[PDB]
Amino acid sequence: AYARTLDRAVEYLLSCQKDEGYWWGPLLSNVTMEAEYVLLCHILDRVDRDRMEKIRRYLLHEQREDGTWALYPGGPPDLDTTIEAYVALKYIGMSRDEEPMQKALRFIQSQGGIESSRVFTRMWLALVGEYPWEKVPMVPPEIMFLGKRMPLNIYEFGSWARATVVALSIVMSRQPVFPLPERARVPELYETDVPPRRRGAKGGGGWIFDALDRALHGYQKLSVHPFRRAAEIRALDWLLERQAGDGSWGGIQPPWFYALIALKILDMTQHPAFIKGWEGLELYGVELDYGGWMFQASISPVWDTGLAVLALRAAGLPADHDRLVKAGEWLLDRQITVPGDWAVKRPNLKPGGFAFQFDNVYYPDVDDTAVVVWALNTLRLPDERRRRDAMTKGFRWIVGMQSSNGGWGAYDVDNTSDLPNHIPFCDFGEVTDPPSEDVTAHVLECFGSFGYDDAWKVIRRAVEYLKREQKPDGSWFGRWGVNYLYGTGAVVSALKAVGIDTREPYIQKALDWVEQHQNPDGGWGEDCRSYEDPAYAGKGASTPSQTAWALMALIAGGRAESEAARRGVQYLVETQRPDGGWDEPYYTGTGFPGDFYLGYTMYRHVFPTLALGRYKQAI
Amino acid sequence: AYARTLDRAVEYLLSCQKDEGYWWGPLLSNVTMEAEYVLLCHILDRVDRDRMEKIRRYLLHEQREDGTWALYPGGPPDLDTTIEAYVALKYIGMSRDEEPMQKALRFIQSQGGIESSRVFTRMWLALVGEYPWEKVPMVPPEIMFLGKRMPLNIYEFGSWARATVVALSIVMSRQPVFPLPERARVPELYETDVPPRRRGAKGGGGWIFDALDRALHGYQKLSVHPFRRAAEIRALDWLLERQAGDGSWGGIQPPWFYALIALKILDMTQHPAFIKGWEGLELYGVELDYGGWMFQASISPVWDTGLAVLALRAAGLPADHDRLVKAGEWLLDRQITVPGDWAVKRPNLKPGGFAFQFDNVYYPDVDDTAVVVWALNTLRLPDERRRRDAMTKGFRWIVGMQSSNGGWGAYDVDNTSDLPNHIPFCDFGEVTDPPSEDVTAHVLECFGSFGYDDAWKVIRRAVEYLKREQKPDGSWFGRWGVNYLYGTGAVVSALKAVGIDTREPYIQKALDWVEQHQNPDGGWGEDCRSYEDPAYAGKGASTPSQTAWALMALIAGGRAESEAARRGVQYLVETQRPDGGWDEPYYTGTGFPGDFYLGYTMYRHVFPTLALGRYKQAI
Ligand SMILES: C=CCN(C)CCCCCCOc1ccc(-c2nsc3cc(Br)ccc23)cc1
Ligand SMILES: C=CCN(C)CCCCCCOc1ccc(-c2nsc3cc(Br)ccc23)cc1
Ligand SMILES: CCCCCCCCOCCOCCOCCOCCO
Ligand SMILES: CCCCCCCCOCCOCCOCCOCCO
Repeated sequence: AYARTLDRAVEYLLSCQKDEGYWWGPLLSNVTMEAEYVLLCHILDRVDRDRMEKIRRYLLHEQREDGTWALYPGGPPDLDTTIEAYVALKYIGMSRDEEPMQKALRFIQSQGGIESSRVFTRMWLALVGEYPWEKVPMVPPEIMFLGKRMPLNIYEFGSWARATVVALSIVMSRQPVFPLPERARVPELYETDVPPRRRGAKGGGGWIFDALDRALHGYQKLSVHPFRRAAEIRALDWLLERQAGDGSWGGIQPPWFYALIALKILDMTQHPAFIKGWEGLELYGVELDYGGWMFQASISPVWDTGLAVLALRAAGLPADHDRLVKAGEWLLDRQITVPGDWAVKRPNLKPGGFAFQFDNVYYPDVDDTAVVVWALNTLRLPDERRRRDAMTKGFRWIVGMQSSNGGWGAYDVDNTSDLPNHIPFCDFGEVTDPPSEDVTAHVLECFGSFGYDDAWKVIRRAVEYLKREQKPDGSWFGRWGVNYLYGTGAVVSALKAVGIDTREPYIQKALDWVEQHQNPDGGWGEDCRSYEDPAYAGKGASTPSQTAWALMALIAGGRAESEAARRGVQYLVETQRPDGGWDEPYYTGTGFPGDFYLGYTMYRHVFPTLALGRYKQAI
Repeated sequence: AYARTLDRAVEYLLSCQKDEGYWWGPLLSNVTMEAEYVLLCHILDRVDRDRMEKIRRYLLHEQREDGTWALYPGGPPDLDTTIEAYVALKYIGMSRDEEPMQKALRFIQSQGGIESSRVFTRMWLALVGEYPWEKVPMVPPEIMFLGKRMPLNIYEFGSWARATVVALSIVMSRQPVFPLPERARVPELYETDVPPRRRGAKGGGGWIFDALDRALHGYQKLSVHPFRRAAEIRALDWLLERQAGDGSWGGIQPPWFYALIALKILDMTQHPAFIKGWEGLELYGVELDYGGWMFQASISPVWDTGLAVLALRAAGLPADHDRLVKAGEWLLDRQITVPGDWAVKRPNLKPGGFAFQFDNVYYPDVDDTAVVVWALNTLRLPDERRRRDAMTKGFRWIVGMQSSNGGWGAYDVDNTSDLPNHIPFCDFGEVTDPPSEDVTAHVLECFGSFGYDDAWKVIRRAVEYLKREQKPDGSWFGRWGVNYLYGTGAVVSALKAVGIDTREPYIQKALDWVEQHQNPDGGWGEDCRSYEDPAYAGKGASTPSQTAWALMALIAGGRAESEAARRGVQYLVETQRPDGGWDEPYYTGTGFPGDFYLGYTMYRHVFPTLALGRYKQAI
């Protein structure tokens, strides 16, 4: 039955593979990337009229009937996203009258306008002079003086926020303004009666930071700030030391863009770092068929390659299939052998992890490292001592990265501080990188492949962690993927691999929860709204990936031969396209719960393949 | 008569011009560049068999009958240069038996072998493990802590030594060893009876530094050096901040090579600065027609372009000659607008100088700046406000750069400390950058073109400087060009331009000195030996450039219609080639008096043209 569905899915993956041997699907997010890119170009005085065009097309193409833009497809109109898109389009050259602008503008106003937007949106507008710099939370370069062990030192922030903070402190120190030509100034963002419904800091704001901010805005007013040049230079140097190979910073949009502006501020456009940083941008860009251009929030070659391999293997292809071997070889050249920012908490730990992007040595993450190492462990490569060696370094690093509670974060160890989550500036997404169920799960299944089990103390501490984190209804939160189906799917698949007994209560209680949210059409789905409203947990239009996930949990928990299980497999078999792939107009990936979602282009092909390979395995 | 000679020279220069509008002749030095490059490649594990070949041919081609290598052509065998060339060749794959090796080896031994070589030579050999690291003068990264105003702080060293010192402190801090394969180890450099005739520090070594060094080598022995990681990172950061546009450091061979090794030491080969640093090298390389490859100690596009323009103008071509305008345009895009290391002594001075290389913004030099600004002053470009403006910035910068004694240095102000010239490490060439007669002269003639004169206090302070620096026999030392003919030529040409009266005593006393050293064949010449033995002052085989220089002094001093003058003009008219150029198998450029000489490939064509244009001018 499904066999053909599977052989067709395989043939498709293999065709999607690149020459070098890796897989790489585009990462989808929202228009703030392109919108900011446009403003970035304006700031750097590097506007390509041709690019603007492809961008206007993209922006419009993404706008909805109501004239708004959301974070995920089929999501509520988002104010911030729409404001930035609005400003972007007006700059590119669109009359504030035209249908699109008008509809959007009304929505912006019906919300309290500019004043109801996140800090970043006001800060970007601040940069082009459409908003007072003094109404923007302040982050001083002096932050660079806080030692390793001090509240709010840059190492208490998550890897992603850290770099952004540093780059920003330089910018907010100079508070520069790059005026927009008159034709694009957007005062009409203030023209509203609705009261500003301002979003506060993540975990609530102590009157302390509130005061401290005001203090900092005052200190900014002075005519002489002692030791500030030093603080700046200490930040510029922090930046220069970490610039990634592709010229980015952390391989993510934010710090990259800010670091570039910061360098512009410091009159270093003639410097290598800037040139390389500016040039690197193109690699993240994407030409869309309908004539548009989009910029990726980040790139996922390694991650894609890793999963693709695991999929194709669990699906059939021999451990030495020349096509997989090509990938295995590629993955080895990716391993990172130098110290990163994690070393600040594990100085005696030898490097051996992998990153998400192509070249980003200072930020390997536990999630990738585990998937890659695990993937390798399922291949038969020529240089068997290199494969055997890589795995060990990777394995040991993961082990050494395990946090206190027994789980694993993504980039750092015990990056569980809470202080940063309260400062004014941080009102968007996560700011710290504490252990998560999904990452911890992947780590467990990775070890599991090697044979390790519940006897080893490391695994136990982890399992205890997952047990304590389980949700009342037996589900598990999905930190880096939408959502409860993603996490529950991971956890169960893992626990089954580390020896745990699937017949246990909590395991069963989870399995049940899965069967219970099966959509009528056979498959499962879970809308991104499940991060905001608990009523959506498990609910949503069925998607190939989310179906595959719930399907893995069922297969892992022994319920392979089940109604729900048979039903799910059917769904994937029917919904499959003639070429072998699958479609998925929804996002199933999570950047920050409730604030930023991603669309992993390969998920729709890889996971269904992996799940089918596991079904065919359980028979 | 000479007219055709001149018209021919013009046609030639115009043909040598590049499309972009600039002139750029290769800079010649000695084989330590290529020899070190080979060792550098070995260290970085990046050996291109094909390149090694082109280098072996080059090394061998440059070797002389006696089997040695000198600093300048027709110069005394140099021990250091030969040792390094010897080690280079043996590495590339040459038997220690072969004719060239044997002859060279014997010379090496008849000198006391390895032990009689400059610090660098022993340090390079130290790097590949053919010499104890503890016998090499030490330079600690801690040197990075000395504040702006403290004996031996990195800003008391000349721009060229500064960068080298910083890069090195990282290297000498780790004292790494990159073993040579056995087939190339060179113990035979010790096999000698002759006593080691060691060269001491430039200005003599106080027993203090001698002890201090011993101290440092001891402190090196310890198991814990507090604040050393910080010292290194302060050095590493200093380098990252200053890397040049082309990927070099200072646009000179030394710091560039060491900075690269330093980065490799810190495991930063995956970093942008390294990559760009490594790739940049090719631009300095040169394919030789006989199948060899040489590496330029530095590049001189700006310098060449500037003089070429001044030559072609003083020779005839209209100020708006489309071909010159192309150059003028190019020269404007070269002006540097950011702060460099000079700003540490002139923080309130606005940037507006030019560099020697293509892209090297942190190190504009006074010499180039003056020639360029002046060259521009003689042109009629389309954007007349840009030209008018640039000159202004440049003019002002030069002025603001003038040192205490009234003269100008090359890169810094009052970089006249003496302490650095005594430490053990510095036993090769200049270590500081004090004012010089030649630079000061060029500056004067620069202003002169603008109409300024002896009335303005600036000019006076300078002239007084020159007056006090004049030599007993009425000659002026040549700091950046071989030698007394170069300086005297500059000085007089200048003084004549700033209004001074040529009929004065010291002026005449100089002019005479010129006529008195005119070789029988009609032209003038001055061997590089004139830096070592005062007997050679003004003496040496006649060259087109050196003739043009003495010829300029004479034309400036009113002695245009003179026997010596007529005679000289004749020489240039005869020695001229059919194509229009001139040959010059000798070096007429100075890197460091007595230690490093350069061959400015364009001098032979440009100066003769300039001198002839000035003769035809005085009639
Ligand atoms: C399935 C999980 C596998 N892991 C291994 C993925 C690694 C992390 C996510 C990949 C990179 O994506 C990001 C893009 C942007 C950000 C960001 N930082 S700060 C920030 C601010 C705003 Br506003 C919007 C976005 C960001 C973070 C991750
Ligand atoms: C004609 C004068 C115009 N001026 C405007 C020229 C600017 C100075 C010379 C151009 C660059 O040439 C150099 C090459 C190498 C060095 C060097 N530094 S440290 C060093 C050590 C050793 Br050993 C050998 C060479 C060096 C310096 C200058
Ligand atoms: C200059 C010191 C070299 C020794 C490096 C060990 C330092 C321990 O790493 C601490 C973690 O900080 C992150 C570093 O990686 C970023 C680039 O810094 C490069 C030079 O060390
Ligand atoms: C980050 C401080 C920016 C203010 C610059 C003025 C500093 C004075 O210059 C001192 C001279 O040091 C050389 C600097 O130029 C090299 C690169 O540093 C870049 C950012 O300043």
